[PDB]
Amino acid sequence: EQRRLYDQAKAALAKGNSAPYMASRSALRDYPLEPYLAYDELTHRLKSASNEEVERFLTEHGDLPQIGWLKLRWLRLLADRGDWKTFVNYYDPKLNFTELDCLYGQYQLGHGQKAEGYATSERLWLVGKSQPAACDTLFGLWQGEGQLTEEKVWKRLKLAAEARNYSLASHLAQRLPTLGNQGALMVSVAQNPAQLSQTGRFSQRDHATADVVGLGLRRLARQDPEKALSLLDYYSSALPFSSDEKVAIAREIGLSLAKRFDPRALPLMTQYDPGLRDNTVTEWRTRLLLRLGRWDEAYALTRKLPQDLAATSRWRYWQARSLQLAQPNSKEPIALYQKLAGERDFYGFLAADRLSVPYKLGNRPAHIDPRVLQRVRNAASTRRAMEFFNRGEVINARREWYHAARLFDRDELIAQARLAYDMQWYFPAIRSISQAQYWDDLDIRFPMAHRATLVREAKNRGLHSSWIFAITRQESAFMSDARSGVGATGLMQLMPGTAKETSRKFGIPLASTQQLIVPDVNIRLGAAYLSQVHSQFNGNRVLASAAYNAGPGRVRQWLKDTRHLAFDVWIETIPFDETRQYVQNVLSYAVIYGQKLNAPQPIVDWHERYFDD
Repeated sequence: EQRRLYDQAKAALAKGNSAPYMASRSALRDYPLEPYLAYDELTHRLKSASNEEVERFLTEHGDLPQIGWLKLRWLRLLADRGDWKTFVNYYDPKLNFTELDCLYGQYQLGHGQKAEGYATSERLWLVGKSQPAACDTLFGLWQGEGQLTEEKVWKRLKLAAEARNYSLASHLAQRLPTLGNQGALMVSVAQNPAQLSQTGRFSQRDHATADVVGLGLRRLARQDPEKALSLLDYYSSALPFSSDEKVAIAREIGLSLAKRFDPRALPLMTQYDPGLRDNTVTEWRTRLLLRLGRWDEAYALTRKLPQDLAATSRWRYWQARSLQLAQPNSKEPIALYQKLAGERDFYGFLAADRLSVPYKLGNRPAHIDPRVLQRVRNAASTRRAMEFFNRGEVINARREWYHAARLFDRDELIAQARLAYDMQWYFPAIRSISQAQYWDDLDIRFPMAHRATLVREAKNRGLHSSWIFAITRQESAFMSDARSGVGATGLMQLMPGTAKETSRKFGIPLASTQQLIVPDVNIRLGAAYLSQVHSQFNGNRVLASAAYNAGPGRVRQWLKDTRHLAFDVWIETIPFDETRQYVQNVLSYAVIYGQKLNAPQPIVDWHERYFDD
């Protein structure tokens, strides 16, 4: 039976008419999408629904992706009625609705859990953004019981200033009994911290003034770490900074100096994190030593790393490589690299390249227990996602797929990856197999859709065709209708102004921005634009890949005053975490695509291994 009661009842339900749905509830208790109509109908009359019916729906349909919205709305009703016993039976902190957390704090305050309710209030209060209305009620109760001290107003003011929510911060500032002056000063300094140059004005030796100054120096460090360091050197002896804020200031200044390759970062970072507690500071301390060519010290630092950093392929690679640079004639780096060859990521490729041994390129589909595959194809979320897919409701299908994945175990995730791959759903498949950390399936991890156009346009534009597959794999994971939050569209994630300029530059026809989700139009414009970035950086894929992600200007900035800089040092010392991983991904993917294209691609080409300013 091709039951079509569902689209009828959907039409009537949307909107107004619930009669067909109720008439079909038995005739559709097996159709997988039926809980969606039930969900809409219950939500519409939720203010009238019995506890019994709602509880029953949440009992039997707790797997719907949207069930949290139903709980939010119902729990809100339950609280508004004083149905506190039912509220706490169903309140879930893991829903991550601040509104429910605040209602729960109210429950604690009125039901003999004052100590816990105070702790809930303070945790929700110590937040730099405006909170929902129910939190205002909680804070009111908390303030009414004498807990909202000026110091707690001050703390939140600081958080609001840090988050650049100045309307909140200024409202908190107007609520300070004795500190209203310093509070206004905090807001002014947060908006323009360069005023800390007026050292004569920030001289009063109290903790409030030290808080104002510390916030300003942390802010100032983002864009002018050199000025921030000079001012720290003045203020350190003039203001009673706590030991904690001094470490925070120093670490933020040190990190920002190190990302500009300023060796003044090293003494500061060494003094304020001698025990290597801050992994970000440890890595940038090591990166900076590498940028400065201080191999001995970089090597000695890799020997002292905490376990979680020492275990990564990154610092296993740099331990071997800094040793080899510190001692070019030592045999000891060989064994170090050999531990790493065998790893299937960027640093494993680098280790193999340093040993001049072939790469590890095994394409091994996981063997799946037929019972686990059946389990996964039998799950209600999967069936719902299947039916959504066949009907074309692609966003609903994906949401089912992704929500279901949040509870699957490793074997199930692998089975889901196979099912999505066989539907030509490359990104869902890539997403699942990546969650499962099963890297040996190179068919799923590296789709070949639109191969003929990819190879042709690469050839037309003079590009290694593995590179364009790699860029596509990173940008969209081969979902040709992908669209980013800022408007980047299609296989190669083109901005519409970028696409129109490329179109005019090459004489490639582009009817509208909308055509950018047509794969061949995307690839033609994307290949052309990619070739422009490529020749702008002298055909160097490392630089051009970085520029694709961060822009040409940022890349030229990252090249200032370099000379014979090795490619692996340059990549490692890219200031943006995102761009560093982007580049390492694209280069690694191009190696894989080189094998699949029978056009071998080393991790970097001869002409890419060094480059200057």
